[PDB]
Amino acid sequence: AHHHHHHREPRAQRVALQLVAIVKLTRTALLYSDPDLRRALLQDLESNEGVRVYPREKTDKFKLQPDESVNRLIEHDIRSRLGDDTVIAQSVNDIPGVWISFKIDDDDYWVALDRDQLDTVTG
Amino acid sequence: MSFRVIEREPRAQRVALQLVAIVKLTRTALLYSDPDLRRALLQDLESNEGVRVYPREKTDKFKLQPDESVNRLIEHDIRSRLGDDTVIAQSVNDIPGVWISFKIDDDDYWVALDRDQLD
Repeated sequence: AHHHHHHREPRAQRVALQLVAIVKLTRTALLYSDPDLRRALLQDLESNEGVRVYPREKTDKFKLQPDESVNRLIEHDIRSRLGDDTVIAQSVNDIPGVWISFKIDDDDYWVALDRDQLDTVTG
Repeated sequence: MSFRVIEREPRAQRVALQLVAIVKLTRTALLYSDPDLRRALLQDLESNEGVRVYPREKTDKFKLQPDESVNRLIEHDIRSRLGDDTVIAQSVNDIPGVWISFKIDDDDYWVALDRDQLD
């Protein structure tokens, strides 16, 4: 069941940069937010970025992205910026989207993006 | 094949993506910031992002980026996305950096980012 010896990148940098920008936007704005503006922040991030934030638990089920060439690229550039431990998934606890894990100190979270597929760059 | 939308909006060059996103992160975190935690926010921006924030004043001096071909439309990507009055400078009050103005309501601000931070 193993294989044997036998005898695109620039776009994916833009896709990863845009997705990493959205995670850092979510994390930083949330972390330092006025509790009385937090509801407005979540609406702003959902309405403008299609972002929702979840706590991330050990018991979470997730499905990996389809294992295609572009995805492996995007995930590589995602990870070199946010960390190797970053989980990226097409689905968490049966809810589809582009999922990306992030941390605040020892707290785990998810951003879930309403996006179609991982290989997507908005104008 | 029906009801499939036609994409028409030019995408930004990589450097414009980075700079637009950094201003947006700075402006949005500040807009929603608890005054209790605001100093910690500024220090976090500096340490983790290389971002310094300043009030923008009428008494500021600033020099525009050099007038090359790449520069002028990267700037245009940036303005198209942040607002047409956005100032992009290589220098404010004789301090080098990538400087980008932004507003919250009737207040003007600068983001200053060290140039190497993009590389």
